[PDB]
Amino acid sequence: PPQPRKKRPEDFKFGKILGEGSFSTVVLARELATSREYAIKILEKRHIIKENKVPYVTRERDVMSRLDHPFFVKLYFTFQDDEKLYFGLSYAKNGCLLKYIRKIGSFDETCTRFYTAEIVSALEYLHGKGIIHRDLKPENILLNEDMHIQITDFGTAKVLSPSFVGTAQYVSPELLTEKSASKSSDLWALGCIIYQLVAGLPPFRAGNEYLIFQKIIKLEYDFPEKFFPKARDLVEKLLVLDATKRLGCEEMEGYGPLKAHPFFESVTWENLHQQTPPKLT
Ligand SMILES: *CCC(=O)NCCNc1cc(NCCS)ncn1
Repeated sequence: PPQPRKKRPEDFKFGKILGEGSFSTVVLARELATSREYAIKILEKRHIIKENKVPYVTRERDVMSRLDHPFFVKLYFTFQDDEKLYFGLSYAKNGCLLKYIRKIGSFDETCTRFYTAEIVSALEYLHGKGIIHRDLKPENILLNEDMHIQITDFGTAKVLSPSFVGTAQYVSPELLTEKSASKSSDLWALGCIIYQLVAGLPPFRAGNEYLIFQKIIKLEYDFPEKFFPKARDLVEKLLVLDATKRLGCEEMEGYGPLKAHPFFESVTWENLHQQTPPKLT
């Protein structure tokens, strides 16, 4: 099998900086021959080698190549010169989910339901292929032109075959105690997102990381008075201190029961990406 010609920087007309990470820079670029917009992640090798992020960059590449699903950002090509690596990723036109959370204050019942469903749909794929995100957050969940989700950031994800702490607010308690992450770590992260979509804020917030960590292990959060009752129950079955008792985990017998939850009564899981996402309040 012959892969398309190995690309090079000159093949593009670079545009605005979409995002700036710690080890990389993401710039919108247009391919010259095709006139296609790709978001090229640009990483400096010398800075990668010194910071020991060689595994992290490799893992990000390997995972995003393997994913073949609409709710996940596609890696179209990899190329490099002397000092830099270039990652040809898809361009999420609308931006962060967090962006749209802040913009509208909080999602209503239909909007939450729909976008919750898409994350579940995508998680079932990711965990089905034996990968654990470990850093799932509204910032990582991106939205394309038609306003569907496209989950990104897989450098820190864990691939299973038979050591890292994520963003403080969406961290599961078993990471802070046992140093061992599972599929259900993401399902904890899922519950926080469901809460955040309804409340407008994640469940655990404080002045610093330590106090946030403190509240998580103690399970210190509570619901507003208007919080959707069927969404509340789902969160309750997802934000559990014991990872084996979390709705959706292997001990809770896969994703079937999670999808079955009353909160997803009207949702047709058939073809969500072909469906039309609700407008945001
Ligand atoms: C929340 C911050 C933000 O807006 N980041 C830029 C996201 N836009 C974007 C991302 C990508 N790929 C993500 C690779 S890390 N492509 C196109 N636009």
